[PDB]
Amino acid sequence: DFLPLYFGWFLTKKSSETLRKAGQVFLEELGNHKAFKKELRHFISGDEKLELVSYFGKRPPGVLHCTTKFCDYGKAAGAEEYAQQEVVKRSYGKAFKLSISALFVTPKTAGAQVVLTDQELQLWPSDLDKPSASEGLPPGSRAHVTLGCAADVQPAQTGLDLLDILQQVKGGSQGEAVGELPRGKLYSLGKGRWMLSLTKKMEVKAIFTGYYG
Ligand SMILES: Nc1ncnc2c1ncn2[C@@H]1O[C@H](COP(=O)(O)O)[C@@H](O)[C@H]1OP(=O)(O)O
Repeated sequence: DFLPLYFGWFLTKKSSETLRKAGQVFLEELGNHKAFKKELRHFISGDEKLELVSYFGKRPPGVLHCTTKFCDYGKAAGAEEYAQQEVVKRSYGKAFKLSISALFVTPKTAGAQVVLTDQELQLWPSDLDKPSASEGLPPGSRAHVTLGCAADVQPAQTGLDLLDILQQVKGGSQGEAVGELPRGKLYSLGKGRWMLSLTKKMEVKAIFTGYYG
């Protein structure tokens, strides 16, 4: 039995649509915000204003998801080990609620930050080789829903972008709200990194299962 392309929490139609809409609204608001317009030179090398919805042109089609373990049908290291865990097998097909704490944007990716519960964290892989960007941060910090990518950006970048943002927030808690959007306060972590910290945690319903391409 070969494995999925990856395991993860696949948002329901309703949840996906709601989160997708919130993301689109955020990109729109952020692109119209003066704090962002002034900092456009740290975001692109090209010279007006930038519609971020077109900037993040590569978007997931259909239902949004929060990936746990990328398996590539068993070719990814640790894939077999992850899939054979009892909690994975037991949780397969089960419904969960994911807590979205923030939306974020970088020159590469737009996404939503997922804060996993302890129960859900048991489904988070503990692999042998880690990205060093996760050092000193709690397990599962990388948890995210990808909303969009710049044209030449590759997958798994959104997870990396998020960790880079979070290891800015831990060291400095960096920003007083440069703006106050209606869903929360807006942070500018420099270098084209933006974060909307939601006053209000968004809850999305999802199913833990495997995607097979
Ligand atoms: N090396 C990888 N490591 C972790 N996740 C990956 C990797 N490659 C692809 N993915 C993740 O699997 C999902 C589908 O990827 P793909 O479209 O290439 O098949 C995406 O959520 C992507 O994460 P991400 O959302 O951060 O890009």
